[PDB]
Amino acid sequence: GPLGSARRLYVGNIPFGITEEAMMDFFNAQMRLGGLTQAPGNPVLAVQINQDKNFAFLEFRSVDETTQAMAFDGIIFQGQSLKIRRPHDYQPLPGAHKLFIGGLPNYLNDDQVKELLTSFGPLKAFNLVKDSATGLSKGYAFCEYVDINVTDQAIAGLNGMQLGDKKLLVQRAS
Amino acid sequence: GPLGSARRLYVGNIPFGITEEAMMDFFNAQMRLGGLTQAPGNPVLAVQINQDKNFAFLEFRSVDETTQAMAFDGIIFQGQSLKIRRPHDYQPLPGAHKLFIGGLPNYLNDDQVKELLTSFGPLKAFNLVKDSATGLSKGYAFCEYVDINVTDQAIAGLNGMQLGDKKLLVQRAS
Repeated sequence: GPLGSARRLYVGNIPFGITEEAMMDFFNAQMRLGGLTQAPGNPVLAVQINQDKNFAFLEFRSVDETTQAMAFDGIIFQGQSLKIRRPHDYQPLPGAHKLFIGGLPNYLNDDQVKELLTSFGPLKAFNLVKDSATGLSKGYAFCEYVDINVTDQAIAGLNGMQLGDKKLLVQRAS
Repeated sequence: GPLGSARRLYVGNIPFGITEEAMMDFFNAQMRLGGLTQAPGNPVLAVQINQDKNFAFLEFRSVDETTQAMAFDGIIFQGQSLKIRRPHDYQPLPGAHKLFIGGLPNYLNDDQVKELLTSFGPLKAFNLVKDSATGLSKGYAFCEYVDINVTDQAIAGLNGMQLGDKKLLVQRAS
């Protein structure tokens, strides 16, 4: 989800011919050799490879273990020195591009509000706040966009928008 | 209640991804460092998290320690300011926070006097003391606020203040 990119690493300079399973076994082995796991089992859940551009992505079962694996930068695999880095969309500070949406008309439902937000692009997370004892909107919501670079384009567009009877507040929830 | 919800607090603005364990350790640690604990061992018994709406409820082992832990309202936890409140279900006992208002001009009626008090927030009780046979005010009133945290704000905003050629008195009724 949001934390998805806190559970992945980029791996460059991979050796010719190597398969996804062989990479998986190698990294699991190294994590156990160095005592870097936080529970029994295998930290790496999956591996995707681009053979043509000689790179792969690793996906881990946890955030703490993903961080630990960073210490393997420069490690040797079938003769070659691997390059380990964070994804370009890694969020050092999590939830920093989460938005608060305030001053919505109380009659508007989940999908209607979503439809206002998604004109700037797709969402990874969305919730509208309601009274559970009635089902009625309290008039605010929260969201995060798939592509965090769209965030500021959406604030510029929506903050202050006249929605019939009311004026929207749209800002980073912080 | 009247006696319900004595050992639970609402915690708003929790960081996403955080565990029930990590939140438990944090609050148990703070109670000790802050000197709020009243006995050996752990004041916090359990935590329940809604990951999607970023809030939790803590259950404490004792009534007084739940009360003490309200002083943490605003504390920073992994970059986020925590919002600590009583549950909506919690209500203090009848008249716990009754207020006396003296020095009102006696030509003023109930609604006129009530208007000054409801500027601070809504009332669950009010009575302007009147001479029964005639009907005209004695110049003092009693009231009680729905939100009991308003009580202290009313006092600070009205006590010792000028109203005509009279200075108001606003204090707890007992």
